[PDB]
Amino acid sequence: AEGDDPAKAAFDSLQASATEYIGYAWAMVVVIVGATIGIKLFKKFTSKAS
Repeated sequence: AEGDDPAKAAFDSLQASATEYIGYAWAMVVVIVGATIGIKLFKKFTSKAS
């Protein structure tokens, strides 16, 4: 029950990492995930869960 596609979630994914305009993860994906997963795994617990 969603006017914006039944799976807007994949829309952002399948479109993100695709090929044409590759949504916009082809690069920015590793850029931010670098910062998110960066300060994340790092300040998450001194490593993974310590």
